[PDB]
Amino acid sequence: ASRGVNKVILVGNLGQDPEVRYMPNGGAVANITLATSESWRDKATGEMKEQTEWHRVVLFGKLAEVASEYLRKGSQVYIEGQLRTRKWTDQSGQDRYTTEVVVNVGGTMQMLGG
Amino acid sequence: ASRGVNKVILVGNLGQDPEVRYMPNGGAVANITLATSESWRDKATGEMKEQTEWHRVVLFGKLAEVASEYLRKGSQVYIEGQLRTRKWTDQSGQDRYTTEVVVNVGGTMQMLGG
Amino acid sequence: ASRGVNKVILVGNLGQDPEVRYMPNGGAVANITLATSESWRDKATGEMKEQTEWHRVVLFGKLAEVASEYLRKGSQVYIEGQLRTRKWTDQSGQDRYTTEVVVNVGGTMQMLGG
Amino acid sequence: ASRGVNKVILVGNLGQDPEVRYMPNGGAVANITLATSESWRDKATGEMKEQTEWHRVVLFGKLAEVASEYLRKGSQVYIEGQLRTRKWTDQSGQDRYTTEVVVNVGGTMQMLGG
Repeated sequence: ASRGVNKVILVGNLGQDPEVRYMPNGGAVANITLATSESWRDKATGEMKEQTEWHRVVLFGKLAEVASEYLRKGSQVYIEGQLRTRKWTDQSGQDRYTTEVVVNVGGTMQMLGG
Repeated sequence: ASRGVNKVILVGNLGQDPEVRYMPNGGAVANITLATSESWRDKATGEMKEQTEWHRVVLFGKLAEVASEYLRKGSQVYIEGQLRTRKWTDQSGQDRYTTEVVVNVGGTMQMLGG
Repeated sequence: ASRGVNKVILVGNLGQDPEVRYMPNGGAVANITLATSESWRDKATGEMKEQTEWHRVVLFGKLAEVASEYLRKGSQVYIEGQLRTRKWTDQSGQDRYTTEVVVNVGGTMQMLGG
Repeated sequence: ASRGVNKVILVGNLGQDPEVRYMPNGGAVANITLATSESWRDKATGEMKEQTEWHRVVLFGKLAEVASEYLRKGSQVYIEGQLRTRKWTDQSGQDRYTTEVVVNVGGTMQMLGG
């Protein structure tokens, strides 16, 4: 009615080991970078094309901890979270924006290995 | 699986009328802005709290045409798209990145309500 | 690989007034029925075909209480839940299965009008 | 908006081999069964409880042909479809309903892991 719905679903692999950070000012946070791709074989070129998107995902608390422990580069994972654009001034005085996929509360992540 | 899943689902209100453009031998394109919110009936100083996110949605083809003809500020809509981050040069000629929800052949847009 | 993912996302209208019930536990349950539709076009159906699915949705606790008080025949509503097939024996005393969209602690229900 | 949204996202493992069947009139249709589970060590005792849901997933055309060749018992897949409840009278004159996850034109299936 005014709240609305803000839902991201991803399945993809980590392009790097997770970077995890503890804080007795909150507890864990983990940043992960996920790739999702799209493959082609275009008529012009003759040979294969491809286009990969990198997604910045931030996990918190128990999930961040889980991430530090199990998730490594190349790992396949499922994520339900939400979009968050945050503002920051960089060192040369410029206002900048980073939109991230944040998994909290009623988001999820799951590992599609074994 | 290299490929993966890249899906965004939004339900929210347009913050402005749709901003519509044709193109080279143009197909239609339309940039819209969707608000989604999260209350927080907190302590604070006496009352609740609020954070809204604005999402940058881009529509192509018939949907772009449709949005221009029948969508206005405050319309409630459901959107299914995918995340895309594009790079672009700014007024000073440094890099700037924008992540947006692109609604494509695969996506959907529906007007909600009563 | 166990657990997996079990997610239903619905937007539609109540076919009926919500039926609310309290279980001996103490806590509410609401059974609602939600209509979604898809429209057609065809050839020796120069007419338009419409198929509507009725989904059986069950809500527990506070979300059931909310439903009773606020939701009505016609209300449009957004639901995240999971699929449950329950088994039940009928008057002749034989086995029958019903698959329902259960909205739990994992899921959500949101009123899309006011 | 009558119409609305009817979406199922599943990630799970095939409980058995794909049952595929061709039509000399409308190509392949494949039936697969997918498990999703939920574990909790709870409560009275301290012992491990499981509950698994089985989903009847129907694939059409090219996804069905793909399923035939590559999908086996235990394969892990991601599915995006819609719910369908169909009616049928069984042989002892009684009305029955089966609810199924249908993967159409707007859905997808992706094979996961490795």
